[PDB]
Amino acid sequence: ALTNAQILAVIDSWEETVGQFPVITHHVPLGGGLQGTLHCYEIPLAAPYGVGFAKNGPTRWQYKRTINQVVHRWGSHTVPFLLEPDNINGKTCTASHLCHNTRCHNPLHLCWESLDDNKGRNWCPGPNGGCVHAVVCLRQGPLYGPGATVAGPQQRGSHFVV
Amino acid sequence: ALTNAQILAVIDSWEETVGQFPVITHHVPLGGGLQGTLHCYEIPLAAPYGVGFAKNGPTRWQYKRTINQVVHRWGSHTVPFLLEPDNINGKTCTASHLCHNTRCHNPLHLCWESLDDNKGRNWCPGPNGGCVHAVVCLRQGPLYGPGATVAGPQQRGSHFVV
DNA sequence: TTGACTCTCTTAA
DNA sequence: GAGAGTCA
DNA sequence: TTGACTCTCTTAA
DNA sequence: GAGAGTCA
Ligand SMILES: [Mg+2]
Ligand SMILES: [Mg+2]
Ligand SMILES: [Zn+2]
Ligand SMILES: [Zn+2]
Ligand SMILES: [Zn+2]
Ligand SMILES: [Zn+2]
Repeated sequence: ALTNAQILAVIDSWEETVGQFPVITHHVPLGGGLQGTLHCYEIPLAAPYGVGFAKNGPTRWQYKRTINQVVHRWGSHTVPFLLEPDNINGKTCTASHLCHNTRCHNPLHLCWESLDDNKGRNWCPGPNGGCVHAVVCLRQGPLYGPGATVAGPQQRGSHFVV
Repeated sequence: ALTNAQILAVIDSWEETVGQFPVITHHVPLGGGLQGTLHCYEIPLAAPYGVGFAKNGPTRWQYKRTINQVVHRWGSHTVPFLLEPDNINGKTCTASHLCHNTRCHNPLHLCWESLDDNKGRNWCPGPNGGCVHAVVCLRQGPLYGPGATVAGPQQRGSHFVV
């Protein structure tokens, strides 16, 4: 099994490679009518992606390193968290983008949490709009807002009460 | 079926049958430290469920009627909305529980909206905690809260900025 | 050891 | 959150 | 015609 | 949001 030093070396090589990805400046809503700026380190759209990286799905990548003749592979956003617990409250931990930009691999834009917590950030009002996440959001979620509901609650007769 | 008259008849028979489901009172968080009361009309746990109803999954049911000698079948919660557009902005419309209680078939607890809008209600602060849904929530979402994030954003080196 | 592809799986609406 | 088939 | 089961599918994290 | 195989 890989030692602590070996895991730290994997994290360090990953950071060195991701740090050379193109850095894209994005202006984003923070909530409360505030606007802020995020700097995403974006994996390229097509090969080559960077040393150790390969695409396993339309917006899925993996990081691969060979250590003492054994091939090791991780989801490309999971590498910053290899020294952390991998479950909590009986739920698997997932890499969660605070910038909501799947191509971004900036570890300052990632956290490590259940899939439900991860999904819920899509609707958060944001750090200046009422975010209650203990690990605070960096921006208002892209799906926050009044929504586009087509039809609301209704009945034709009188069989129901709310 | 095809005619507006036939659709209204389907909706009316569905309402009559669901109106005889047991009414279960649920006390719920509204947000803002307030509590309210919902009256859910709950489909039985096992057969028989009611005229026209059958279970296709652990918490999935279908309503079926024979019109013009043809069988017509629909998701059990979609029947109130048979006269509404079945898509919005190119996204499929779904039956969405405002009470977050899948066995409930009270149409006063249902709306018709995209799957994204539907999902997002799980994290809403609620009608007394800041809900901005244009079709307002009936309760705070069951997943609202600080979350249980295991690890936040971090880097080992100095290659990244937020 | 490495790159660039291939495939299928999990969750909860 | 969905659609559709097999039996009786 | 109605009931009670069976199976797989969609979406976007 | 994930893991794993093939081939050169
Ligand atoms: Mg996410
Ligand atoms: Mg729902
Ligand atoms: Zn980013
Ligand atoms: Zn938040
Ligand atoms: Zn209900
Ligand atoms: Zn709401």
